[PDB]
Amino acid sequence: DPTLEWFLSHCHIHKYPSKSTLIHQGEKAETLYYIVKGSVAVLIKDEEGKEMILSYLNQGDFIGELGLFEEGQERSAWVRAKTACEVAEISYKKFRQLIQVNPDILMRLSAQMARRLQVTSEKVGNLAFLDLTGRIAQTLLNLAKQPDAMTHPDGMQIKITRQEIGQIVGCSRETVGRILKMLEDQNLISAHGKTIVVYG
Amino acid sequence: PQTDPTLEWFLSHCHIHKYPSKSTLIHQGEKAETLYYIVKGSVAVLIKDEEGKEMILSYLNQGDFIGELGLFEEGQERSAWVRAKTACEVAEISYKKFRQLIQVNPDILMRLSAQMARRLQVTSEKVGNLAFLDLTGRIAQTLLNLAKQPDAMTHPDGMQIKITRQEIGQIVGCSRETVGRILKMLEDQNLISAHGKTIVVY
Ligand SMILES: Nc1ncnc2c1ncn2[C@@H]1O[C@@H]2COP(=O)(O)O[C@H]2[C@H]1O
Ligand SMILES: Nc1ncnc2c1ncn2[C@@H]1O[C@@H]2COP(=O)(O)O[C@H]2[C@H]1O
Ligand SMILES: Nc1ncnc2c1ncn2[C@@H]1O[C@@H]2COP(=O)(O)O[C@H]2[C@H]1O
Repeated sequence: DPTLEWFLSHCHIHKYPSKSTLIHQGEKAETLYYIVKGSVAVLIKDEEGKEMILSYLNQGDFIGELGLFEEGQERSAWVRAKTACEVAEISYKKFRQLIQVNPDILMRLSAQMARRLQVTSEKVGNLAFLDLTGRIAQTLLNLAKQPDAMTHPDGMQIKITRQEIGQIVGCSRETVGRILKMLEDQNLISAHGKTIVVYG
Repeated sequence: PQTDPTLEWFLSHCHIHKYPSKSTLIHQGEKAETLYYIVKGSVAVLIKDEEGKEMILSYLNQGDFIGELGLFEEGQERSAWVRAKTACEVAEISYKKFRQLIQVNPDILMRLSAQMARRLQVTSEKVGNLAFLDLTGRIAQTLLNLAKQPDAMTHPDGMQIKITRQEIGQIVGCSRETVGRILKMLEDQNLISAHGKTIVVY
């Protein structure tokens, strides 16, 4: 793909080990990012520093776009590396120059913003219409319907930690524990082992 | 003072239609094949649960593109209902013709994309409020947002606003009664005065 190679040729590309922070919320935004390899988590936090994952992003994804269209904006979220990453970066000023040469690069950025806005709106619906209990339930259902969920004699099976569920949903690992139990005891699931079994 | 030549050039390739107050301009699930633009008026963007309760995702106003999320990949559906809040003049262009404008002058894309940006900051802050803010703080914050805003008013004790307990409830996600309950107690902690659809934020 010649457009992405052209584009990458004006970026500078760096490695970020697993668990490092690429973008801090409140920081001034004057650069765009792009995932050559790996995956990051876009996350937000409350007062007690509890986190919610707005989105996993993966190779081929732009990051830090939101400040590109009016100056003086702050980073809106935390981006942390989920695996080891290679991350291309370019300034808003250079990027606006690439957009003039070949506006298709803006077209591919805007395609992702659109998708991201559909996906974030779906997540507002949930937080508005489901309570925490339901959101944990739904989350497990979703993991169990992913291509990588493996098969089980009595339903579907997935390996996730109370911790990833806590981040997906906005509560602690211990609160996840209490609620898995409540879920076990209404027979929605069976969480014997670090593996969970989901049903029907 | 708030139109310009790029817009007018854009607007002149559109069919510009007038919609009454309360008409829905876009239905969720519809094949997205057309871009809209609010030449005058304001709209609510809405989603629903299986039980037909409504959540207001956003208000949009004159200047604002609508119906843009299908633009970049074909075969998509509208992700939300968009409903006229006042009487509206709204422009429409097919995606295919709009892709063509973007080649003529990419600046049209930069204006749309700016707006998608601001939309995702706002929807992301909303995701934060619903996950982390309590109901009463969410209402407190909504009142503050309406009050800080033109369409708001002026008053001896602050700004004053017009909004029923139901639209409130649709913005924060709670019933009308609960809104009424929380408004009262917000009255008691000296934060507002509330006479029906009309509120004085201090
Ligand atoms: N709802 C979301 N989904 C995916 N990515 C997001 C979302 N909200 C913010 N981001 C990304 O995280 C970045 C944080 O820095 P910026 O706001 O500059 O740019 C932001 C977007 O790239
Ligand atoms: N979170 C949001 N904030 C503002 N506008 C939105 C949001 N989600 C959807 N929309 C608008 O609602 C429109 C519904 O149809 P589209 O998905 O074609 O285009 C959508 C966007 O313009
Ligand atoms: N838990 C909830 N989540 C989201 N929206 C709600 C909830 N309860 C009520 N609403 C919506 O917000 C509206 C506020 O006024 P009503 O109670 O008339 O109708 C309400 C619903 O349409």
